[PDB]
Formats: sequence, structure tokens, C-alpha cells
Amino acid sequence: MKEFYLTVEQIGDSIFERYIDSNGRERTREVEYKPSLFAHCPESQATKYFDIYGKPCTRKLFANMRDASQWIKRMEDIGLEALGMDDFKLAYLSDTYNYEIKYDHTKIRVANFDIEVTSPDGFPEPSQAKHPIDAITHYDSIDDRFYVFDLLNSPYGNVEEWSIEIAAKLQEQGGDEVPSEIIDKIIYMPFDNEKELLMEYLNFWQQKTPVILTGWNVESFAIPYVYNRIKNIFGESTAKRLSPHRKTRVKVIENMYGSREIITLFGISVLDYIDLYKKFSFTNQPSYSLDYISEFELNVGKLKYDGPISKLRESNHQRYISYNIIAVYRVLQIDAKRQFINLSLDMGYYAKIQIQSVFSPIKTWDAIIFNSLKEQNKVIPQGRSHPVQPYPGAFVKEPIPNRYKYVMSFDLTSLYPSIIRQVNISPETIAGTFKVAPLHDYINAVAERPSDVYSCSPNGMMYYKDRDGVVPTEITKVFNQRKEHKGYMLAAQRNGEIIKEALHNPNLSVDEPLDVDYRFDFSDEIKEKIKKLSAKSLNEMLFRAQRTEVAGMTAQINRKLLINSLAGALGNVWFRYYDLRNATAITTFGQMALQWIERKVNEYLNEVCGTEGEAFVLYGDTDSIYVSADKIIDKVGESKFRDTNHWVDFLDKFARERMEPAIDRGFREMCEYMNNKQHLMFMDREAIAGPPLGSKGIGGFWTGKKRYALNVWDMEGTRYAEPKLKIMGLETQKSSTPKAVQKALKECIRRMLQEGEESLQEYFKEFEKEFRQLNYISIASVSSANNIAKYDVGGFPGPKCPFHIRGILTYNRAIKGNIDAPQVVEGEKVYVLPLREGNPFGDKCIAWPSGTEITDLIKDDVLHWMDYTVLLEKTFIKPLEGFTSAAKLDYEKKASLFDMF
DNA sequence: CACGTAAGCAGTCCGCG
DNA sequence: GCGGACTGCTTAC
Ligand SMILES: [Ca+2]
Ligand SMILES: [Ca+2]
Ligand SMILES: [Ca+2]
Ligand SMILES: [Ca+2]
Repeated sequence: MKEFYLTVEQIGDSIFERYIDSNGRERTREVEYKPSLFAHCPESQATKYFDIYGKPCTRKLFANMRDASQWIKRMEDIGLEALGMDDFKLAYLSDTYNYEIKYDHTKIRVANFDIEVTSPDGFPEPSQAKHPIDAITHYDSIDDRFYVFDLLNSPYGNVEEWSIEIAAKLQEQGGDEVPSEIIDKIIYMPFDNEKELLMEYLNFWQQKTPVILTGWNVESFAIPYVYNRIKNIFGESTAKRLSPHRKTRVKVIENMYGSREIITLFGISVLDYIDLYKKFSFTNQPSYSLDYISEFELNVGKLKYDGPISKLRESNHQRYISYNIIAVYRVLQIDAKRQFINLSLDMGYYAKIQIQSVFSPIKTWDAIIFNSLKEQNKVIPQGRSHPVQPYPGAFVKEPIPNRYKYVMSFDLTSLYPSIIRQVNISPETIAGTFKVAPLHDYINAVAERPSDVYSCSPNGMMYYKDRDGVVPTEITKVFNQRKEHKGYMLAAQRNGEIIKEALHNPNLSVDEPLDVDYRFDFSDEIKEKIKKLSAKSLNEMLFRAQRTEVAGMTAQINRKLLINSLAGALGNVWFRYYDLRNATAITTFGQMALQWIERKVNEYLNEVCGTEGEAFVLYGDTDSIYVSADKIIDKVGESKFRDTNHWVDFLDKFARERMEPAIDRGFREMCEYMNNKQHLMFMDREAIAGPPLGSKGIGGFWTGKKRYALNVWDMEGTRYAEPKLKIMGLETQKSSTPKAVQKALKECIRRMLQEGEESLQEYFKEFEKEFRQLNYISIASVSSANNIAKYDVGGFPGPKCPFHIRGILTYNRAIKGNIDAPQVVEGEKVYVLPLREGNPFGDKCIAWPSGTEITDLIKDDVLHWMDYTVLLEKTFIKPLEGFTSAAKLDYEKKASLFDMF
């Protein structure tokens, strides 16, 4: 097999590499790598190395890496560019793996672990590690086993062994319901003292050294706790055994408000699952507890226990251990679904970077572009300092707030990467500038043609047309990968809808789900078999189709993220290829493209309708337009349609056969006007929206920019079994909006769009009447809580104190003195509730850690003093008032002459 | 900790005769 | 009582 790296480090003048050899074995080597860097040289000097601008360079070979680093410093002292890859381990990987890396995940040791630490005096700070580690569960992907290290004797209590028999049993048998599928995979090791536990864990770690190390909050808690505890008990040298190269560093992670400390373990790649989830999931969650995320992702119930976690080991050690094991398993289950480890490996090996560098698109693209240029013996420029400067972004059209009955939307494929490719935007393809006219002059095609030689953006920039830049070349490769995965995602989505339709008429039979590949549209034979299946098999098939869709989503959306981040990185001062000329060339071209096509679509539809000056495009944001289809429907007449699906088909055909060709013609003209390298502005129909045929539903509405709702029947070729609400920006979509309020507002919107005013009024009246019965957590607002200390003046709100911070300070006074009470952690999220006048808390609101029940000492008082009136007005009535006034209808029935008879 | 900008709403402070 | 200036937070793209 082809060899591949596992980890790489620079330690002094040595590269330390763990890798899989040509026989599939894990090996480690220390290499005295001699790096090369580059200086410009006379044109008269013969060389094969050239910088990206075509200027010749001499290669400087250094005796060691420290010599190379010192040379860079000298070159700065002299005032001369030091060219080449200054991160020597990336150069090492490039030299050692000079081909497309094919990796075998089965050979990569992926470890998932979680620790327990009983603490009677509040949160056990990892920097102090003053409390015993009393449980570790460590899952190893190569063994497929859960290794459980269980401390039976502690200063906080002596306990009996954990029983695997009780663990397997149902909660109703007094058991812990550890999933039957992992029971046989548990290797249980009890210990009569903590020193013995930790020494054995380290021996185990040496035998089974993680390559990828993950878990939940492992980087911020588990790793620093274990390291510091071992350091405290045994000394530094023993703690450093967590690194295969016995090297660690305390790393200070700094933000805008403060800083925290993590432990870098050289020769390990830590991918904390909470950070993978935050970067790659495209959610914003009210809480990031594992319990909360597991419920959201997997629909598994809360791990229930009595009393504080600080007393769980003493009171119920059996449950304590079982829950530690389940915690580790839940992360594996989340990964089986979301597949972020697979994503990181894919991206990391593609770029030839340390796998943990996938968090950084700047590092990822630096390596991709470096490897690409190196293939041609080209030499990368030195990174430079730049001051941070603001620059313009996208255009967003101001919509007229209204209901909109029939709507068809259109959207440009991968816009910013497509602009880069079309225009040929790259550091080395800059050809010069032209004199810029106001943007509106280009939009209306009245400005002088920018160039007859070069490819142009309306920000004034010109680019070469003779050859692709490295940025277009490399962005295209990842774009093409993305396109493949999006194909699979949409097929699985369409396949899901087939199954949903068949579920209307399930068969009374005992059968099995079909063995099919959900990434490909179901054949006719499969469709006929599906129509004969039981509900049990159909539901299992739906679950599998949906899992395939999620896998495709992860793969496609994060490749989209990577390529969009390259466009963004051109506007980040730390990117080697930072250039506001290129960043603005992309964004200004985008503004033109949207407004150009707005004009073209209006012109086309005014022509076919026989009108003049009528605005068919009602809205647009960045790269999308929303077209009113009312006049199109009215031209055939609503009464001519058999059912909803009939007019959806008609609009689909109209969009495909009439509008898209006109849009294409419009963009080809724009490409010629800008003299671009390649026409890549591909704007396809996205959504078809409208009320159910024969209903009083309004179809859709806009309140403002980035705030709208549509009743969608077809999205990007997926014809839904049931209409789907596309809601953007509105409070139903915000993590800050209470859970039950999101749900209620969504139903209000559904009724507005599908059923009409009377239906909306009926639901509002009921919600208003019943909402006080809702669980307090379900009606609590949510906010991130930054700068608590800034606004804290003797326990009370300082000037300009934000509402949620005020709530935290209220909470802090109420729990004062308690070492046990849950503390609000700076930078994390809180639930927030308003408090009625004259409450014993002394202020108008209270806040507590999100994803938790408020502590029992004040729970009863919070419940008694919760201000339901304020809660309803702020989270529900105010947003609903906005939706309904925009839509020109009332959530309460107005008086009429009919009242009364 | 980790790519970019546009832009919405909650809330504070305080003007507005 | 609303709105501008401002901070804070959160989405859409
Ligand atoms: Ca725990
Ligand atoms: Ca798009
Ligand atoms: Ca059937
Ligand atoms: Ca879009």
C-alpha cells in the first residue's frame, strides 16, 4: 500500500513523524530535515525556480531548520523578501508525500475518551487538578473496545465494582440501559487506588497511542485535567508520556475578552468533538452540553440521575460508571451520523496538513496552494504584515413588506468561487486597473467596456486571460468535489420523499427494508417494491435515506465552506495571499451580477406579460432573486389547474424552459461586457412557493431584508410529499427565541401561509389562553453571556448593563455563599426569564446556565415570580405583530357590523 | 483560536419643548 | 413613546 502520515511535528532541528508504512504498520521516525527557502536572484543567473510573478529565485539549502529560521530574521533585518514555505513541517510533508494521498482510516487510531472527577467544592479546575480522577472510559477505534478505568477507593468514598449485568438491564429493572450493542465491547478494569489507575492508563496509552484524540470538551477539560493530575501526583516527566515524543507545551488561547490554557501534546492530533460540531454542523444551539446535543442529534433521552453530580459516585457508583461509558458512546453515535472525523481526515490529507489544522481555512489553503505551486517549481511569497481595513460585501435588495402569493426563486451556483474562476482572480493574474464608473452604470450596461484585452471586475481590476491563476485552479478542484457530494445529498433527499409518499399506504405484511444505495435516485423496480412494503420497513428505509442525506450534507456543505473561506481569506490580513483588490473584485462583481440579472429578469417578464416598468423581482440577497409568479398563474387562470401539483409543474416548466434560458443569455452578455475568461454565472430555479390550491393561505411574506417565509412545494428539484416552510431570519430561526415560542410562531406562520387569517386568529387565541402552563425552560430566552465582570459593580448592574447580564448578576446574588451551586461560565449561554415587580430577587430578570434546570434552592421562587405577561409580549406578540402587519392581516378578529345578531 | 461582509432586533441611555 | 447612538447578539448570505 501507499504510505501516509499520521502526525508530524517540528522539535528543534528534527521532524518527528508517525506514519503508516507500505505494509500497513504504524511507525515513528525522527528526521533531521534540511529545509529550503528562496531569495530573488539576477535574471542572468540560471534557475528552475521562479516566484508566482515569474521572477527568478535561488534555492537556499540550510544545514538545519534553526538555520533557516535565523536566515528569515536576517532577511527582515536587511529588508529583503525571504520566499518559500516557512512552516517546515508542511515542506517536509510535501517532500515526503509527493502524490495524492490515499489513506486507510482503519489503520488510524482514533480515540474517544471521557473522565469523571468527584468534586465537593464546585467545578474541578483542570489547571489545579486537586481532586482524584475516579473514572476514565477510553474507546479505541482499532480495537473497537471501551476501556473502563474505575477507581473504587477515594478520599470521597469507597465503592463496589460496577456490574455489567445491572448496566445492561432496563431502567425499569433498576438498570442503566447501556446499549446492548456495546455491552460485549466493554473491558472493565477496577482499581483500589488512583496512582495504580493512572500508571496503568499511561501504560495503556503507550500501547495504544491515539493519533486522532476526540471526545466532548476534551481539549478544554479532559486533557488538561489528566495531564495536570498526573503532573501533580508523579511529576512533569510522567505527565509528558501523554505525548509519543514526550513533548508538551502549555498553550494560551486568547480571545477579545480573556484567555484560557490548553495542553499541546506533540505527536497527537486533538479534534475536540464540540469544536468539530461548532465549525461543521451549521447549527447554533441554546446549549452545548453532551446531553443537549445528543438529544438534538439522536433523539435519545436525558441521562437521568438523582441529586448533584458531586454526590453521584457515592450514592450510585453503578450509574456513575454506566453514564461515563454512555457519554463516550454518544459522541461515537453523533460521529456515525455527522461524519466530521471522516471530513477532517479527507480535508487534512487533501491539503497535506496536520489534521487539527482543518479548523483553519487559512492554514488549509496555504498548504493546498503551496503544494500546487511547488509542482511547477514555483516559489510562494513571504507572508507580510497588513493593517486591518474594512471592505464592501454583497448587495441585498430592500423588499416592500407584504404578502407574496406565488413566488419562484433563482440562485447562482457557488457564487464567489464561480466569480474567482470566471474573472480569473488570483495574486499572480493581476494585469492592472481601469477607470471605474459608478456601479449602476455597469448594471444598466451604459458604462464604457472596461477592457478589450483583460478580464474585469467592476471594482477596477483587470486580470490575465492567457492562463488560470493558482487560486482559480485549486478552488475548481474542491468545487468539483463539492458538486459530487451535493448530487448524493439531493438524491437521498428525493428518495426520502418517495418513501414518505409510500408511507401513506403501508402494507399489512412482515418484510425487510430494501438493500439500496440511497445516494442514487431509486429505479422503477425499487419504486414498485417500496409500494408493497410494510410501515416498519418503510420507516427503516426513511431513517437510512435521511442518514445518507446527512452524510452528503456534511461532505458538500463543508467543501462549500472551504471554498467560500478562500474568497473570505483574501480579506484576512494573516493569509499569505491577502489582497483587498482581489477580495473587493469578488464582492463588487457579485453586486453587479445580482443587480444586472434583476434588470434582465424584469425586462424579460415585462416583455412576455406586455407591461412596462413592473417589478417582478421583489427581493434579492447576494446571489439570489425572488420572482413574483402571480401574473404567470393568472395568465392561465387558477381555475384551470387540477390541483396544487399541477401549477407547481407548470411553474417548474416555465422556470426551466423560459426563464433559465433568458437568465443564461443575460449572464453571457455580462461576461462579454466584462471580457471575462469563462462564463460561469449559472443561476438555476431554487424554490416554487404558493398557497395550497383553493385555500385562503397567503403563500409567503417579507418583513424586511433577511426576514421572510415561504410555503415551498419544490426545492432544487425535490418535490415534497408535504409542503415545507422556508423561513429565514424570523424568530422561529433564532436560538435566542424560547423553544415553545419558536414552535408557536412556526404554527402561526404555517396557518398564515397555508390556511389564512381565520385559522391564524383561532390559534393565537388558544396559545394566549394556555401558554402559562408551558414548562419554564421552554419559555425562557437564551443568550451568550460575555463580559459578566465588566458590568458587575459590587454584585449589581453597572452602567449600560445588558439585560441577560443583569439576569446573571441577579442569579449570582441569589446563590451567594454556595460552593455547590452551578456557576455561570463567562462566554457560555444562559436561559433568561423576566421577573414580576416586587420579587424577592430584587431585579427584573434572572439568568442561569443553559441546558440545565435552575438550582432547587431558587427554582420555586423563580417559578412563582416568572413574568408570563412580559415573556409573551416580548417573545411572541411583538414578533407576531411584525409578521402580520407585514402580511396585511390581523391575529385578532376586528369588530364588524355582523356583531351581533 | 480557526474565512469574509450585510443586516436584523433587544436593550440602554437620553433627547424631544 | 419612539428614534438615534451605541453595545450585544444573532442570523443570511
Ligand atoms: Ca460526566
Ligand atoms: Ca448560491
Ligand atoms: Ca403500499
Ligand atoms: Ca443564496
